[PDB]
Amino acid sequence: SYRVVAYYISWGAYGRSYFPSDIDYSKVTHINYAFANIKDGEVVVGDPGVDDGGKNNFTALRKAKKAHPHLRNLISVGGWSWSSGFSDAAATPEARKRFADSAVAFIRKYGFDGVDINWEYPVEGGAENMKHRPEDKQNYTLLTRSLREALDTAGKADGKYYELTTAVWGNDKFIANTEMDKVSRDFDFINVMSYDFNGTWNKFSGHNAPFVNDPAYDKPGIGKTFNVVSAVEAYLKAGVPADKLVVGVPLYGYSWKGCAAGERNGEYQDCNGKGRGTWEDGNLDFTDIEKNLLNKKGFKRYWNDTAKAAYLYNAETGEFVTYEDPQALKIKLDYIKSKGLGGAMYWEITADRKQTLVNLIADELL
Ligand SMILES: CC(=O)N[C@@H]1[C@@H](O)[C@H](O[C@@H]2O[C@H](CO)[C@@H](O)[C@H](O)[C@H]2NC(C)=O)[C@@H](CO)O[C@H]1O
Repeated sequence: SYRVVAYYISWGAYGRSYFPSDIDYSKVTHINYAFANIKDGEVVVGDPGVDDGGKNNFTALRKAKKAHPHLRNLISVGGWSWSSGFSDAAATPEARKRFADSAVAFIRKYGFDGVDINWEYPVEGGAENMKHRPEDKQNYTLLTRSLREALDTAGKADGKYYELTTAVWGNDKFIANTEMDKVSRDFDFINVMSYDFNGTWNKFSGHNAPFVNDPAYDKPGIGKTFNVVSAVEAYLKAGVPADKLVVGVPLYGYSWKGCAAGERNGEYQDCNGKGRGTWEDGNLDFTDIEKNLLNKKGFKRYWNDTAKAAYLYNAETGEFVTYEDPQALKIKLDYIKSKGLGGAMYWEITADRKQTLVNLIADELL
């Protein structure tokens, strides 16, 4: 009934040493492979060393399909760092044909069941390398159309339905910059990234995915709609049908160091930059939190009963971790069911080796 949409990261097959063979396929409905890049207006292999060569993640995904006929694997075109190719691809029917045809070619060659458009983001926002024009607002609708048509035609040729999905911003600027009411008709479902609301881009600490607005959080330029319920509600009002709205969830945490304690054990306080991380500073796998920090080694867990968010604080180093606690994830899973939504999505599956969050979502939606 409900979808469970796991992002798998290609670079999992390096240091992390977590491959598609390590996935518990019984615990999901979709795998979105992060990522395919864009080169010359064409969807291309992101990493020949682990995608279609070397560790051969694509082979391993096809082996998984055979074992689990019900499974659907999708290729996620773009991501934070590889979105700069979208503006061009979208802006002419010629370039849109070129793109959509390349995307059909990609999924037939590597045995994928469809495409996830991860464009970050139309009109404005994204990485230092990212490209925009204002016509992205309409062009996003146009590109979606070409893809829908090419996937539908190629689907009919191959005796196969090819899904089309997208990942959309938690910031409602995304909605003012697209036609979600138009483009919602062409997507099988929509992956709402209802996380990255607060991070080390801020000098002060906050929650990565608070459930509702905390008015006690008033640090400069953070919107009262930077929460999970505001974003879902903004996407229902913008025209995303409930049953197509998939709720994003993070399996990583963010950390700062040197956060003043104030009267909130570190919450919404000025800090001294990035805290400890797993694979890089200030970004923690839930596995790392669970095993090494969760009420351990000077880190204590606090609960905000306005936001419905947990955080750790180390009073000694003034380190503050925002992470997805089971207590908050359960409130989000009840919300999904009560609002009639499309299911849960999460970034990303290698970050929870014990499957503590992964099992709670599977057990609640499947
Ligand atoms: C509320 C808001 O708009 N926050 C912005 C963040 O979304 C953004 O972080 C980026 O979020 C993306 C999902 O929307 C991720 O794909 C991406 O990895 C992430 N970027 C980083 C560096 O982690 C940040 C970027 O600075 O800006 C916020 O204002």
